[PDB]
Amino acid sequence: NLYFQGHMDNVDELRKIENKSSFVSADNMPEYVKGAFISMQDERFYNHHGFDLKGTTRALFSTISDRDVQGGSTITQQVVKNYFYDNDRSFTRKVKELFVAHRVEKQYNKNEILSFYLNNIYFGDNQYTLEGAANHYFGTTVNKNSTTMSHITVLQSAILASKVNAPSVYNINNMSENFTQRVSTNLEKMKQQNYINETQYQQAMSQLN
Amino acid sequence: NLYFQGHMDNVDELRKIENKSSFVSADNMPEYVKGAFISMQDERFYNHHGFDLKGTTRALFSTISDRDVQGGSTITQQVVKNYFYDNDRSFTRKVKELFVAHRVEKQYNKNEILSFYLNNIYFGDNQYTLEGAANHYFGTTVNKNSTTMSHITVLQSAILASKVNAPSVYNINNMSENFTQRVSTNLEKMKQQNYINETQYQQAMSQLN
Amino acid sequence: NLYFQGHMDNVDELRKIENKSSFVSADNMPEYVKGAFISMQDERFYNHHGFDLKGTTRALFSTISDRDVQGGSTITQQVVKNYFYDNDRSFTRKVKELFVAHRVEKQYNKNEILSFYLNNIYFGDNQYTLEGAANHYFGTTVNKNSTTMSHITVLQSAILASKVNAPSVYNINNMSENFTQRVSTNLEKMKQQNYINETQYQQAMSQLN
Repeated sequence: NLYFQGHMDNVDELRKIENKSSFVSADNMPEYVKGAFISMQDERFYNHHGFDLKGTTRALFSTISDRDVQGGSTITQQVVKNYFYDNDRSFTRKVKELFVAHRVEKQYNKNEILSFYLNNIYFGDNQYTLEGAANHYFGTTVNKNSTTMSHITVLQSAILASKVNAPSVYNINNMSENFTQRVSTNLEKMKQQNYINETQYQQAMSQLN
Repeated sequence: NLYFQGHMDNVDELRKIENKSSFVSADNMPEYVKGAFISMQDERFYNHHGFDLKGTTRALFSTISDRDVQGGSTITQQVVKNYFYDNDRSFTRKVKELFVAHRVEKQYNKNEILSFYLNNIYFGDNQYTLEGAANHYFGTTVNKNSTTMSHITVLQSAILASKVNAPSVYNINNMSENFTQRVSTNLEKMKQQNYINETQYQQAMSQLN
Repeated sequence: NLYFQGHMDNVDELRKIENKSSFVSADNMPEYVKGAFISMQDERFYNHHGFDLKGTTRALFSTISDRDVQGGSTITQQVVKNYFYDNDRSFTRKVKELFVAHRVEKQYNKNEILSFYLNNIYFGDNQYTLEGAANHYFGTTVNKNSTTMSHITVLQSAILASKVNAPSVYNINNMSENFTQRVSTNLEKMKQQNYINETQYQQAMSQLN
C-alpha cells in the first residue's frame, strides 16, 4: 500500500485514495456499515473536531463505570497514522498525528474523512480497503446500490470493524474468544447507537454463535 | 473468566470473586506468598492509597540508581484493569483505571484488595486464581491451614508472581533466561523486604538453578 | 549480556563495556558507519544534550509534514535503557532513563556515549556489539583501520542500524517488506545527512533490491 502513503506535505495527498480500484465512498455505503466502524472506533465521530476532548472527559469523570470509555484514537487520527509510512509507535509520532488530524478536519468533511479511513487501513490478507476485504472474506459488497452482489451483513460489518484493531492476528475463519468478544461488543454498540435494531442484533448474535 | 469481569457500575461487583471455587482469601495465605506478589508488583502496597506518588517520586529523584523504581501499576490498578473486560491498552483506559482505583481504595481494605487481586488475574493455562495455578502448576496450595496438601514453596510463589506479567509467554516448564531473571529478581526483593531470609533465599536460588 | 548491565549506582559502570573482546571505539569507526545509526536513531545526536527538545519541537510544529519527526529515544536514552537490566517498558522506567541520560551527558563526550551505544545494544543472534554483529552477519568489520578484514558496506551498516529496533524479528537473510522499508529509509537519511553520496546511495539501493 506504499503508494497511498506519504509525508503529508499537503492534506490533499489523501485524495489519491479515491483512485483505488475498489474505492467505495462513505456516501455509497449503508449506514449500518459505517456505524459498525463509528460505534467501535469513535462514536461521536460526526460531532467532534478530531479529538473528542469533551466526550472523552465525561466518559472518564462523569460515571464510575467504564461504559462510555473508548479507544485512544479517533477515526481522523487513525487516517493520519495510516497515511504516514509504517513506523514504530511512540509519543512523538502520536503527537504529530494529532497536529495533522486538526489539518485534516479543517479541510475535509466527515464523509471524505470516513472515506479515506475505510479505503486505506489494513484489514488482513493484503486488503487495504473495506470493499476489497468484504469481497475477499465474505464475497459481499459495501456498495449499497449493487444489484449484482450480496450485501455485507450486520455481523460481517462488525467483524471487519473489530478486525482492523489487529488485522494480522484476528482470524475470521478461526475466531479466538477475544476476537469474538470484540465483535460481540461491536454489535451491542451498533444496537445502543441505533445503527441496528433488536432483530438485526439478535440475528447477528445468532450467526456469530 | 468473563463472569468475574464487568463495567464497575458499583465497586461491590468485585465481591463476586469471593464465590470462585478455588477462592483463597489473602488472610488465609502465608506472608511469603503474599510478599512474593507485593515485592514484585508494588512494595509499598500496604502503605499507599492506590497510587504511590511519594515513593515513586523518591525512587525517581532521590538516587541515580534504578534500584527503587517499580513497574507502572500498583496492585489496586491491576485489580481494576483485570475486572474490566479485556480491551486494547491505551492512555484513556489507564486513566479510567486510576480513577476507579481510588474508589476501590476508598471502599476496601488492603486484604480485600489483595484477595481480589490474587483471585482474578491470569496465571496461564486457564487459571485465574492463585490457588488454581499453584494446584495446576505444582500441585501445591496457598492455604496456610491445609494439613492435606503440600504448601507452595518460596520459589513457586516467586515464579507465579513473575509469571502474571506475561502469563501466556513465560513458561514454567521450559523457563527462558528472561523469565529466569525476573524470578531471581523477585526472590532478591522478597529477601530485601524481609518476607524470606537468607536460608529460604538460597534454598530457592538453588532450586531455580 | 548481564555482566554489562547494572543499576547505575555511578555512571562509570558504562566503562566496563570497554573490556568486551569485540569492543570497537566510535573513534575507530568509519563516519558512514556511525551516521547509519545516528541518521536512523537521533540525527542531532552531536548537537543536543540528550533530549533534543528544540529539534523535536520544530519537527512537530514547524511543518505539517512528518519529514523531520524521529523516534522516541535519543541514543543517550537508549544507552541507559540497555545498561539497565531487561525490564517491562513503562512511563515510570522511561522517566528514570531520562534522568540518568542527563547524568551520562554530563560525564561523557559524544564519542564515549556513541561507543557505549554500539557496543552494548542487541543486534540479534546473541550479538551485543556492532563488531560481533558485522562479523557474524556479514564477516565484515567496523574497524576503519583493518587491513585484514573486509570493511562493512554502506548497506550492511544501514541494515544493522535498522535492525536494532527489532533485533529478534528483523531477519537479515529473509528480509520482510517492513524491514526492507526501514533500511531504505535509513539509506535515504544517510544520504540527506551527508554521510553518503548518490553513488553510495544508489550502489546500496541496488544491492538491497
